[PDB]
Amino acid sequence: REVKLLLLGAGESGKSTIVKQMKIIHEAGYSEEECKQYKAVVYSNTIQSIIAIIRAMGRLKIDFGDAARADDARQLFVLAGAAEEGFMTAELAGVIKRLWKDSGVQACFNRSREYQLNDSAAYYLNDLDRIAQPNYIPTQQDVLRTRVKTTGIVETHFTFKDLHFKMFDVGGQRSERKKWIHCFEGVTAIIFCVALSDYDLVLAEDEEMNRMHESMKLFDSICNNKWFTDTSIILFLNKKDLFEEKIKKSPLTICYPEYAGSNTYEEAAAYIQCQFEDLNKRKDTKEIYTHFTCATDTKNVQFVFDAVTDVIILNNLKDC
Ligand SMILES: Nc1nc2c(ncn2[C@@H]2O[C@H](COP(=O)(O)OP(=O)(O)OP(O)(O)=S)[C@@H](O)[C@H]2O)c(=O)[nH]1
Ligand SMILES: O=S([O-])[O-]
Ligand SMILES: [Mg+2]
Repeated sequence: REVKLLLLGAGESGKSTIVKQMKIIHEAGYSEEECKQYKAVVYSNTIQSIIAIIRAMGRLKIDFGDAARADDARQLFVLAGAAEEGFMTAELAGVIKRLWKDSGVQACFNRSREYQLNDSAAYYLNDLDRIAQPNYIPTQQDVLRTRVKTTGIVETHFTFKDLHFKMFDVGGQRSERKKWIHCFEGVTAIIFCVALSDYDLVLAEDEEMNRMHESMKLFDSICNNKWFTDTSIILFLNKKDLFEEKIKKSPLTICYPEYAGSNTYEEAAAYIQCQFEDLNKRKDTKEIYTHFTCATDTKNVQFVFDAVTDVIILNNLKDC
């Protein structure tokens, strides 16, 4: 019997990363050939991240910590074209490594809410020696950590607990929202993804809009749409790993000026959960199933998706 799951949520909330985890958990992972297809995506993501930080240093007027890095930044652009084609020379890796270690680059990196930077930037840039090896093959985590904006509708199938799942993934940026309705028929459950760590960020599409406010508006729209009255609504409050680190140092009042809790994970995570669950206009007749997730962590997603599946089996799959 069949289960249709629809992943919704704003840009970069983690939807496509959950799709990848289904392949890893239920279909034995990415093969060597599949992993090699992501090599140019890893190198592209790495190059674009250090270039984004270097672009921002001009905008924010941040100097390199060491003047010698000015020539490394020149060579970055001379050499960058290779990474884009799947090649990563020792020379290019050296240049990126010295840039990434510079104190002015780090000062800019630690101000990334002021610009747009991929969440996996530090992941890849801290792992340069490893990804620049001859005959590097991306790991499962390297594949999970890649970032490519979704611009169509993606359908993946897998079997789990004797059920045939069809999982649908669509893009969440504003340009792609018009396509969500093509996926609205026959949905067993929506998995609505929220990036917890987006509370102090602005939209890539619009620098005046707070990313978490955008996510709230989208959840209010979906959760309360009467077309989905008998579709289970699962809320993944995702990027809990990034949120744990950010809440130590970036005030939640950027997003919610009435927040009176401390700069700690449990209080702030519960507060955000309550802000989204409060958007439900029919609290006694519509249940939200909320999980806190780290979509790049296979063990977390495995146990959370096991729990989610058990609920769907109980609620949606009786045989009359
Ligand atoms: N550290 C960490 N990174 C995450 C988590 N979830 C997703 N990412 C990373 O964030 C980036 C965006 O995730 P992605 O899955 O692409 O978002 P999306 O919702 O599909 O985005 P879109 O297609 O609507 S633009 C990727 O680099 C992914 O690896 C998480 O929980 N923790
Ligand atoms: O999302 S708008 O283009 O209808
Ligand atoms: Mg996507």
